[PDB]
Amino acid sequence: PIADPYAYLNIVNNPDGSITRDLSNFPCTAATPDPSPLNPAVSKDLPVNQLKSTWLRLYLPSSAVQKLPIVVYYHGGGFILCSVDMQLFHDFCSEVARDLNAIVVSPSYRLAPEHRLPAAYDDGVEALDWIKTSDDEWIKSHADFSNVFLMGTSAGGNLAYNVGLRSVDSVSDLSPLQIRGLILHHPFFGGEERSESEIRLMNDQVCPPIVTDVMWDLSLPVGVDRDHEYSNPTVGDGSEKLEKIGRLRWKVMMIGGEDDPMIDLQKDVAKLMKKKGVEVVEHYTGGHVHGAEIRDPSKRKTLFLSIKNFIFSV
Repeated sequence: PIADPYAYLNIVNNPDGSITRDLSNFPCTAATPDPSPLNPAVSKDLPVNQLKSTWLRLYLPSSAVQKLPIVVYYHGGGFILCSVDMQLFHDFCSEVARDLNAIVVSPSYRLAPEHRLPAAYDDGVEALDWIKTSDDEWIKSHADFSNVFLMGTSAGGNLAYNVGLRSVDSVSDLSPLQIRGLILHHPFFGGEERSESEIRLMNDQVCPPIVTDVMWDLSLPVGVDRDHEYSNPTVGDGSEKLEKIGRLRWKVMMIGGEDDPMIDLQKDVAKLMKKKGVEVVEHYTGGHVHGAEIRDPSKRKTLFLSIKNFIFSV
């Protein structure tokens, strides 16, 4: 059982409210714009916001270099760790582009505690503003603006959900982008009281509650606890934006693993969405730990096939 969450996360507390991250465990890799048989996608980097130092990586199936659906992908890491150019996420997004036959837009976002929530959400929203006005040749030649999906893994799935909530009152300004769906891949949600699955899976070795407590403590706004809507979408009666999501027919795909301590809350978020009139496609798998398909590439294909079916289903 994980005894020390900070050592598990490879972080140290710093006397100004920051943390020191040991990056050596997660190597980064560069974009590769020229097609290569070793690379499932071509990729390139573009800046978004100079003040925030935010940017994004574009991915295109090697074959593309007949417009493709736009999958905006937000990476995971508890809102406190990890980057777009981490090999782990770069390889995943490249295979997403190839196997969905999609253009994948993977935006960076600022990390907590240096930039607590809702900073990441603001950055996730700004990435859509960027797509809408981009003159980039890959966007202009290959991106189907009518078929936008907001995707994310773990914290990125929480991020994608909250970008969806923030876009619902903004749909006029999103044009010529049209959002069709949200794809929530093991989204990072937690509450104050332990859920049934957090108790049952208390000794998880991937993302146990002792570790997520730390991540929420570092990323939530100063002064709030885990029953805030940022971490727990079910508090009260959920957002008053879910019914609108349902009326606009944005579909939501909720992907969860049954050995993830987060699973009870993830399933209850899907229930709430359905009660609010959202069309929810649920994809739950026994024996899968948090981030299963990130850590095990041999699980990716059937996930990608289900996502492709979801995308075609709109």
